[PDB]
Amino acid sequence: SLFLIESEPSTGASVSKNLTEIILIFSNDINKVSQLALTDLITDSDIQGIDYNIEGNKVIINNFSLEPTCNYRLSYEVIDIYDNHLQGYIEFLVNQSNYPQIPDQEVNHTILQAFYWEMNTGEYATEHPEEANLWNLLAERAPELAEAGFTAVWLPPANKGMAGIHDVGYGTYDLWDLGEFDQKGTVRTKYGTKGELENAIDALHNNDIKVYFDAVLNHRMGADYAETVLLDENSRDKPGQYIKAWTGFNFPGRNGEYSNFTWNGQCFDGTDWDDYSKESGKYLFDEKSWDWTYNWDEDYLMGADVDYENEAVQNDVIDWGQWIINNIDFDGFRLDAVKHIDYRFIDKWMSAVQNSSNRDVFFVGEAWVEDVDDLKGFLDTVGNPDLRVFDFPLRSFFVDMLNGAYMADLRNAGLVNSPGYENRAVTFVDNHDTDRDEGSYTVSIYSRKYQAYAYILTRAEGVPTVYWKDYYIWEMKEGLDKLLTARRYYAYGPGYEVDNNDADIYSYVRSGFPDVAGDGLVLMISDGTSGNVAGKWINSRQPDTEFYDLTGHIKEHVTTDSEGYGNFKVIKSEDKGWSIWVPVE
Ligand SMILES: C[C@H]1O[C@H](O[C@H]2[C@H](O)[C@@H](O)[C@@H](O[C@@H]3C(CO)=C[C@H](N[C@H]4[C@H](O)[C@@H](O)[C@@H](O[C@H]5[C@H](O)[C@@H](O)[C@@H](O[C@@H]6C(CO)=C[C@H](N[C@H]7[C@H](O)[C@@H](O)[C@@H](O[C@H]8[C@H](O)[C@@H](O)[C@@H](O[C@H]9[C@H](O)[C@@H](O)[C@H](O)O[C@@H]9CO)O[C@@H]8CO)O[C@@H]7C)[C@H](O)[C@H]6O)O[C@@H]5CO)O[C@@H]4C)[C@H](O)[C@H]3O)O[C@@H]2CO)[C@H](O)[C@@H](O)[C@@H]1O
Ligand SMILES: C[C@H]1O[C@H](O[C@H]2[C@H](O)[C@@H](O)[C@@H](O[C@H]3[C@H](O)[C@@H](O)[C@H](O)O[C@@H]3CO)O[C@@H]2CO)[C@H](O)[C@@H](O)[C@@H]1N[C@H]1C=C(CO)[C@@H](O)[C@H](O)[C@H]1O
Ligand SMILES: OC[C@H]1O[C@H](O)[C@H](O)[C@@H](O)[C@@H]1O
Ligand SMILES: OC[C@H]1O[C@H](O)[C@H](O)[C@@H](O)[C@@H]1O
Ligand SMILES: [Ca+2]
Ligand SMILES: [Ca+2]
Ligand SMILES: [Ca+2]
Ligand SMILES: [Ca+2]
Ligand code: NA
Repeated sequence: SLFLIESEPSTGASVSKNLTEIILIFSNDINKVSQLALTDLITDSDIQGIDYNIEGNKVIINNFSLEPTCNYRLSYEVIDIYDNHLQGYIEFLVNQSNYPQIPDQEVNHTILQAFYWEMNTGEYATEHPEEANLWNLLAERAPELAEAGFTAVWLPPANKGMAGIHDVGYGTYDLWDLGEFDQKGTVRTKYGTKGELENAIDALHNNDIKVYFDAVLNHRMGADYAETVLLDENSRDKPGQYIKAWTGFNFPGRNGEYSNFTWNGQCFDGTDWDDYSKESGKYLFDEKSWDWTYNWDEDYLMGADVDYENEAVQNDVIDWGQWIINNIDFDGFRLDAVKHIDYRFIDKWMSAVQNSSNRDVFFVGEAWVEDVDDLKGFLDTVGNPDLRVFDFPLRSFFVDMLNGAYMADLRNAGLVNSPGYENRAVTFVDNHDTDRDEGSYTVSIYSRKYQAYAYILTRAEGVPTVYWKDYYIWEMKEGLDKLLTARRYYAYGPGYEVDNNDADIYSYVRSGFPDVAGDGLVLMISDGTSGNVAGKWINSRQPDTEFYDLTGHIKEHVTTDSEGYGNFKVIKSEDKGWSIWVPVE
């Protein structure tokens, strides 16, 4: 049978105006190109003078000059060497060549989460062998990340873990070992050596990208030795019994470099394992008490739980934080498991790290709380103005969207829409805990993920985060790059809600800056599935302005009236139900 196998560009692509040829690859050798047209779809004009050449089953089309922002269709009728006839087309959109000029200081911030759970395991190791040396890879990719519009990267925990080269990083053994010391069976971490990390940091900084460390302060695992420890009469399990606890940490590979501190049972509140009875439990050590947490009795999670009421422990961990920023040159932190760490300590540590340098250190906590009011309460309780948090509440709306949501409610969803707290939201769609292959803790955003990204990337509040697995592994880069273009160049000025959202369509307006030519956008997203194009009458805040859809989805322009209104459009499908309208000029 005669069909098109592939094309370069693929249908629906955004391409540079510098593109010189279109390649069509057919299933059979081609005898004739009967008909061929490259049509500018906005003006409905066929481009004169295009040429083609046949090479076996390939047709190469060239001799054209593409116009930035224009939507094109290449239509063909071919005849193969068996006399089969095939009529078809591809469509593509040309990138803008002259973008709005946003002052460097006002450019939007966007984070890349630069890892996932299964990196360099199983089939991912075979298919993406470059990920066997993540720090080297990030150094190699820094220019492309910067070009894409990322301004910060969140690294996986970069210190040594209990599982050595296999640890994703959360099995914290030694904070002071960044892949420098022979500990846990390896000198490097999963990601590389300390020197490779420092090379990555310097390469990322060379491209004006900030670097955040994933700090895991709650627990320690992989103790060097076990101790006999009496449990408190207040212990939930085995009160008043001796257990054998893995609480001895002396870091013999490191041999005291950077910090002479060593850990024993007096540095921990408790543990979940007794090596005598070989029984799990929740064991509180004699004379210890669980630290103050937002929710009652949430200090214990796993491992040997750090006692942040111990002053020597506090001092070492504060020293470590200061080291990471001032000596290792990080720009901020993700605080893992933040709700399980003494809130007094979190506040004191943050302020001590912030106060140690003139650099404005970024902090985001992972407080897995899906109710907005509960998450506001958490923030209120830690009381540190610099603490941002991941917007798990907003992500709950994306989970709703999987089988259909009431889309107008995106006006009010999430911490990012909570008055007084919007600027402390770090918005996201998935991460290494919500999108993993096995042993995920929730369902992933397996449908309508683009819509979710479009929503967080165009918003005037919050700092959005892109997940490496989505961008590089699930191969959503091509679509995400369009959204990142929107954010980098267009998503500026105040944000406005609209008055005609409904069950299936949410729209949103960024007016642009009054002193920047050509910025601003109209977002339309939908959870509809009827497969039709739908419109909404929206006030763009840009009178008498022509807009185009930078996603390539709608092959029309919208020209607003003297009051700024136009009929902006979106396709009602899962796959293509987002559009971002931006000025043509
Ligand atoms: C031979 C050997 O001998 C010695 O070794 C000894 C060791 O030294 C000892 O330390 C000890 O070791 C013990 C061992 C040994 O195997 C195991 C065990 N530890 C396991 C652990 O049990 C296991 O699970 C796993 O842990 C990893 C985890 O699975 C991964 O996912 C990852 O995690 C991290 C992380 C931890 O750092 C935290 C982050 N995310 C958390 C989040 O922070 C947290 O709050 C929670 O979220 C829940 C919400 O809190 C909850 O509310 C709910 O959410 C609801 C929401 O609130 C509502 O609003 C809404 O409506 O509903 C929501 C529902 O979704 O649910 C969420 C989700 O659950 O969890 C999330 C995930 C971070 O992002 C995560 O990625 O990493 C973990 C660590 O790798 O593995 C470890 C190892 C014991 O604890 C440990 O003590 O004993 C051995 C001897 O056996 C000697 O030392 C050695 O030298 C010798 O070789
Ligand atoms: C392309 C696709 O990639 C990712 O999807 C992953 C899931 O994250 C992962 O859990 C697994 O999904 C299974 C899921 O766990 C299970 O609950 C369900 O019953 O079956 C799923 C199929 O195996 O694997 C898929 C990858 O195969 C992203 O999370 C998805 O969002 C992403 N979809 C994108 C891409 C397209 C294609 O253009 C859009 O049509 C789609 O709406 C968009 O969300
Ligand atoms: O304090 C360090 C030492 O104390 C102990 O008694 C431990 O059993 C031993 O393994 C450890 O090296
Ligand atoms: O706030 C968290 C609560 O959990 C634990 O029970 C603590 O011991 C208690 O002091 C703390 O306030
Ligand atoms: Ca704790
Ligand atoms: Ca304590
Ligand atoms: Ca709906
Ligand atoms: Ca403007
Ligand atoms: Na504790």
